[PDB]
Order: sequence, then structure tokens, then C-alpha cells
Amino acid sequence: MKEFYLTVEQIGDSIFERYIDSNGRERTREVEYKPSLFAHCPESQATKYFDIYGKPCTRKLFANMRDASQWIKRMEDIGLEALGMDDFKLAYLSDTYNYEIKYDHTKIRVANFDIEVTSPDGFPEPSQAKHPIDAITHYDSIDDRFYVFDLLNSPYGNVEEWSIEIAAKLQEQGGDEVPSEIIDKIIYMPFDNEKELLMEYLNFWQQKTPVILTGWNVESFAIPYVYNRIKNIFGESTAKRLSPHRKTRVKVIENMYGSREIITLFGISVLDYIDLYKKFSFTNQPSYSLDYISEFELNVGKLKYDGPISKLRESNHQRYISYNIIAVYRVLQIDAKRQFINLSLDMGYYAKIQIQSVFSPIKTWDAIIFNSLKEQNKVIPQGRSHPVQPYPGAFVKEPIPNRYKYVMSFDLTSLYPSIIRQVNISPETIAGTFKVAPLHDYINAVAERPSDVYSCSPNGMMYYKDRDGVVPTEITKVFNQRKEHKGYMLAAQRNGEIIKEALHNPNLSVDEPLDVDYRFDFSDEIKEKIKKLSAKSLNEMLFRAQRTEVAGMTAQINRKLLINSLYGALGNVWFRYYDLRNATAITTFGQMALQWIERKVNEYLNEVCGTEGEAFVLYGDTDSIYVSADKIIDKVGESKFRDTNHWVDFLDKFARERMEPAIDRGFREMCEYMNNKQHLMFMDREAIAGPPLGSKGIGGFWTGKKRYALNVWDMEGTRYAEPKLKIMGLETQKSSTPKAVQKALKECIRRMLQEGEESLQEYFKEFEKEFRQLNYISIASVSSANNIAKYDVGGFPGPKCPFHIRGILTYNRAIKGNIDAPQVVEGEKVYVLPLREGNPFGDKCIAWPSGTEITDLIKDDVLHWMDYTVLLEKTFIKPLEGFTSAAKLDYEKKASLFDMFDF
DNA sequence: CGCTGAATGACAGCCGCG
DNA sequence: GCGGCTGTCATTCA
Repeated sequence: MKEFYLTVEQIGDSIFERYIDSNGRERTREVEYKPSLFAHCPESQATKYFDIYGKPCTRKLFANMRDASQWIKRMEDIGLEALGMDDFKLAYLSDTYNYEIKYDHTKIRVANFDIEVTSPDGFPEPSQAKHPIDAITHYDSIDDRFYVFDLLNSPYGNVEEWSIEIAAKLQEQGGDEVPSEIIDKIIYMPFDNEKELLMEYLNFWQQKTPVILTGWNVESFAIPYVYNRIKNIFGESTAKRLSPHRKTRVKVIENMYGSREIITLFGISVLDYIDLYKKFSFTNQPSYSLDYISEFELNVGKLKYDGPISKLRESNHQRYISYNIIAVYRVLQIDAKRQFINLSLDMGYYAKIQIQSVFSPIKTWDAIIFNSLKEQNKVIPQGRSHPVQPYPGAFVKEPIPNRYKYVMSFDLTSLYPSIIRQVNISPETIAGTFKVAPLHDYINAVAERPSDVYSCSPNGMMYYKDRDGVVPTEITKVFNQRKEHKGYMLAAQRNGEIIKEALHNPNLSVDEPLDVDYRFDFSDEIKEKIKKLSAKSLNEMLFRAQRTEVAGMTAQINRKLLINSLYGALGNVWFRYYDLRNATAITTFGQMALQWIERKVNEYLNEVCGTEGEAFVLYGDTDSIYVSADKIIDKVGESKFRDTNHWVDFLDKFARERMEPAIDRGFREMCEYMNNKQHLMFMDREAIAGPPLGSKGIGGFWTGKKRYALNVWDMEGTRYAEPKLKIMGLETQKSSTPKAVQKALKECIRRMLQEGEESLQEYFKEFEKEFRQLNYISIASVSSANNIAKYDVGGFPGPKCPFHIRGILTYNRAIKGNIDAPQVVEGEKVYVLPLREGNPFGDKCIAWPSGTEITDLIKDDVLHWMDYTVLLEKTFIKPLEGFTSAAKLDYEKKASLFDMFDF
């Protein structure tokens, strides 16, 4: 097989690497790597190395990586550029694997673990590990086994061995329902004392050292704990064995609210699944706890249990161990869905970087470009520092708050990457500048054409149209690879049909399947040989056909991630190819683009409607615009459509047959006006929305920028079974809005867009007569807890003290001197709730622990005093009032018209 | 931790007012 | 009392 690398590190003047060799064996090797950097030399010195600006360059092969850095610092002092790949690990990688890295994941040891640590004095600080580690479940992908390390005796208790038979039984039988899928894959090892367990674990860790290390919060908790527990008991020398190179570094990460520390295990790739989730799930969750995430993804969480975990080991050591096993398994299941691990490996090996680096857009791209410029003997610029200066971004239209009956939205494909290609924006293609007229002037096409020689951007930048830019070349490559791989998937779909005769005409001649590449559909070669094939081969063959169906996805979707991250890197100063002007070039071009087309779409709809000045585009945001299709539906007359679907098709047709063409003509002119290297401004009809035909619904409405709701029937050409509610910004998308309320608001909107004013009015009134009766906990809100220890004066409200941080305290006070009642904390979220006046509790409100009910020591009265009125008002009404005033609807009869005037 | 602007709205305070 | 700002704090579209 073709060998590859697992991990790489630089320790002193040597490169330590773990890797898979020609025969599948894992190997570790040290290398006295010789880095090569470059300096600008005299043109009269014929060579083969040039930078992205064509200037000739001389290679400087150093003795060791230190001289290399010594030179870089020396150069910086003199004031002359030091070109080349300074991250010697990256260079080492390009150099050792200059080719298409094909890895065999079944050889990559990916470990998933979780530990349990009984503590009665609160959350166990990892940087101290004051308490014993009483459990460790460490799943290993090579052995496909769960290794359980159970501590039978500790200062907190002595317990019996965990029973696997009991773990398998059902809940009603006193079991733990440990799934049958893994019941046979568990390897239980009980221990008499912690030291015996830790040492056996550490030994286990050498026999099977992880390459990829994951789990939930494993990098902020598990790893740091285990490391410090072991260090505090056996000394740092034994602790550093967790690293295959016996090297570890404490890394102190610090944010805008403080700091914590994680432990770097040289020779290991830590892809903590929580982080692997927060960055590839694309969706905000009100809680990122494994229980919350596991439920949201598999309709089931972590084992249930009675009492506080703090006492779960003692009172029920059986559940305790099972719990720890299910927690490790949940992660594995959540990854059986997301493939974020495979995604990572794939992305990392494509760019030839350290797997954990995929969390870094900058690093991934830096690496992909460096390998490209390397193949063509070019030398990358030298990273330089730049002030952190903000630049303008996307144009957002100030929508006129109102209901909007019929709406059609068009979007622009990969806006920014597209813009970079069309204008040819790169640092080495900057040709010059030009006097800049007000932006609107270019929007209205009444400004002296920038230049007839170079590709332009509304901010005054000009680019060469002959040269193919470094940045744009690279995106165009990824852009093609995508169509390429997602091209193989369109084929594996044609072979999944031809090879879809499991019982159609399965001949009875036992034969062997074929080696035809499903990437490329069949012709006659093997296409002919699909009949005489038995009913058995047909199935073993489609097993090899579908398998590729996903193969493309991994790469194609992985390319989509790349494409979409390029902008961020380009706008970040720590990027080798960053350029303030180029970033602004991009952003401003887009501002122009989106508004140029708004002018065009308006002008075009005004002619086809014989209207004058009418404003058809009602809202635009970055890469999309929404048009009011009212004036259109009216030419044809609303009373002439057989039903909802009739007018949807009418709009769908007018879109594809009339607007798109007018749109492309529009962008094609813009491309000429800016004298761009290539027209790439492509818009697509997106959604079509409106109320159900023959109903009193309003269809849609905007509250303001980033805040609207539509009733969509067809999206990008996919006619829904039932209309879909598309809501942006409104509180029903507010991860911080109660659930009972987040529901109504949703219902309220639906009744507004599809049923009408009387419907909304009948709901609202009921939701009031029955708000009390609603579960008392189905009301509280949500929010992050930052600087909690800033607005506390002896645990009291200080200056600018937020509304929750105050309740928090009238809770600490109502139960002061007690750790038997739910314990609060920071970085979390709490149930907030207003209390009437004259309440013996503390303030106007009172917050408390999330995911829990109020301790029966304050529960009884809290409810007795809670403010329902104030609660309904600020969480339900205020926002509805907001929706209905915009949509010009009343949620309550006898309301007065004048109330809408600002006099 | 990790990549960028553009914009909501909930609360806290100030100011200004016969 | 209460608009009319202003600046924090949180979250979300692009």
C-alpha cells in the first residue's frame, strides 16, 4: 500500500513522526530534518525559484531547523524578507509525502474515552485533580472494544464488581439497557486501588497509544484530569508517558472572560468531539451538553439515574459504570451520523497538515497553497504582521416593515469565492488603483468606467486580467474538483439502478462480481455482463457501488467547506496572503453586485408591468434578494388560478423564463463595466412563498433587517407536500426563548401567514386563558454567563448588573449555606423567572440551575409568588406585538387604529 | 482556541422636563 | 413619569 503519516511534531532540531508504513505497520521515526528557506537574489543569478511576484529566489538549505529560525530572526533584524514555509512540520510533510495521500482509516488508532470522578465538594478541577479517578471507559477503533477500568475502593466507598449481565437486562428488570451491539465488546477490568488502576491504564496506553484522541470535553476535562492526577501521584516523569514522545506542554488558552488550560500531548491528535461538533454542525444549541446533543441527534441521551452523580457511585455503582459506558458510546453513535472524524482526516490529508489543524481555516489553506506553489517551484511570501483593521462587509437593505403577500427570492452562488475569481483578486495580481466615485454611482452605472485594461472593484483596486492569480487559481481548482467528485456520485446513482435487480431478473449462474469503476458508469464492457450474473453477485456488486455514493460526498462536501472558508482566512491578518485592500475589494464588489441587480430586477419588472418607479425588490442581504410578486400575480388575476400549486408554477415559470435571463443580462453588463476577467455572477430562484390560495393568510412579513417570516411552497424547485415556514431572526429562532413560548410564537406566525387575523386572534386569547396552567418550568429563558463575578458585590447586584445575574443571587440567598440543593455554576445557563412584589425571597426575579427543577426547599413558594403576568408580557406579547404591528394585524380585537402613530 | 462584517433586541443608566 | 440616546451583552443572517 501507499504509506502515510499519522502524526508529526518538532522537538528541538528534530521531527518526530508516527506513520503507517508500506506494510500497514505503525512506525515512529526521528528525523534530523533540513529545512530550506529562500532569499531574493540578483536576477543575474539564473535559478529556478521565484516568488509569486516573479522575482528570482535563491534556496538556502539549513543544517537544522534552529539555524533556519536563527536566520529568520536575523533577517527580520536587517529588514529583508525571509521567504518560504516556516512551519517546518508542514514542509517536512510536503517533502515526505509529495503525492496524493491515500490513507486506510482501519490502520489509524482513533480512541474515544470518558472518565468518572466522584467528588462531594463540587466540580473536580482538572488542573488539580484532588479526587480519585474511579472509572475509565476507553474505546479503541482498532480492536473495536470498550475497555472499562473500575475502581472498587476509594476514600468515597467500596463497591462490588460491575455486572455485565445486569447491564444487559431491561430497565424494568433493574438493568441498565446497555445496548446489545456493544455488550459483547466490553472488556471490564476491576481494580482494588487507584494507583493500581492508573498504572494499568497508563500501560494500556503504551500498548495501544491513540493517534486520534476524542470524546466529549475530553480536551478540557478528561485529558487534563488524568494527566494531573497521575502527575500529582507518580510525578511528572510518569505523567508525560501519556505522550508517545514523552513530551507535553501546558497550553493556557485565554478568552474575553478569563482563562483555562489544556495539556498538549505531543504525538497525539486531539479532536475533542464537542469542538468537532460546534464547528461542523452549523446550528446553535441552547445546550451543548452530551445529554442534550445526544437526544437531539438520536432521540435518546445518557443513562438516567436517581440522586446526584456525586452519590451515584456509592448508592448505585452498577448504573454508574454503565452510565460511563453509554457516554462513550453515545459519542461514537453521534459520529456514526456526522462522520466528523472521517471528515477531519480527509480534510487534513488533502491539505497535508496535522489533523487537529483542520480547526484552523488559515492553516489548512496556507498548507494547500504552499503545496501548490511548491509543485511549480514557486516560493510563498513571508507571513508579515498587519494592524487589525476592520473593513466594510455585506450590504443589507433596510426593509420597510410590512406584510408581503407574494415573495420570490433569488440567491447568488458562492458569492465571495466567485467574486475573487471574476475580478481575479490575489496579492500578486494587484495592478493599481483608480479614482473612486461614490458607490451608488457605480450601482446606477453613471460613473466613468474604472479602466479598460484591468479587472476592477468599486473600492478603487485594479487587477491584471492576463495573469492567473494564485488565490483564484486555487479556488478554481477546488471548485473543479468538486464538480469532479460530485460527478462520480451522479454516476454511482446510475449504477445503483442498473445494479438494482435484487429480485428483478437475477439469473441462477453463480459467478464473481466485476471490478468496473462505479465512478464511471457502465457502457457494454461490464454493462452487458449484468444479466447472466446470479442473484448473489448482483448484491455483492451493489455493495461496491453504493459505497462510492458516499465516497464523493466526503470529498465534495469537504471541498464545499474549503471554498466557504477561504474568505475568512483572506480577511484574517495571520494569513500569509492577507491584504486589507483585497479583502475590501471583495466585499465592496459584492455590495455593488447585490444592488446593481436590485436596480436591474426593478427596472425589468417595471416594464413587464408597465408600472413606473415601483419597488419590486423588498429586501436584500449579502448574496440574496427577495422580490414582491404581488404586481405580477395581479396581471394574471388571482381569481384565475385553480389552486395554490397553480400560481406557484406560474411564478416558477416567470422566474426561469423571464427574470433569470434579465438577471444574467444584467450581471453580464456589470462584468463589462468593471472589465472583469470572467463573468461568474450567477443567480438562482430560491424560494416562492405566499398564503394558501383562497385563504385569509398574509404569506409573509418583515420586522426589519435579518428579521422576517415566509410561507414557502417550493424551494429551489422542490415543491413541498405542505407549506414550510421560513423564519429568520424572530424569537422563535432565539435559542434564548422559552420553549412553551417558542412554540406559540411559531403557531402564531403560522396562523398569521396561512390562516389570517381571526385565527391568530383565537389562538392568542386561548394561550392566555391557559398560560398559568402551563407547566411552570416551560417558561424560563436562556443566555450565556460571562463576567458573572463582576456584577457581584458580596453576591449582590452591582453596576450594570444584568437581569439574570440578579435572580441568580436571590437564589444563593434563599438557600445560603446549603450544598444539598441544586448547585449553580458559571458558563452555564439558568431558568429565569419574575416574582411578584411583597415576596419573602429577595428581588423581583429569581433564576436557578438549568435542566433541573427548583429544590423543594424553595419550590413551593417560588411558584406561589412567581410573576406570570410579567412573564407572559416580556416573553410572549412584546414580541408578538412586534410581529403583528409590522404585518398590520391585531392579535386582539377592539384594538385602536391611532395607536400606530408616533404623535 | 480555531475565520469576517452587519444588525436585532433586552436591560442599565443619564438627560432633560415647570 | 418616559421618550431618546448610549453602551453592555447575546445572537443571529449573510
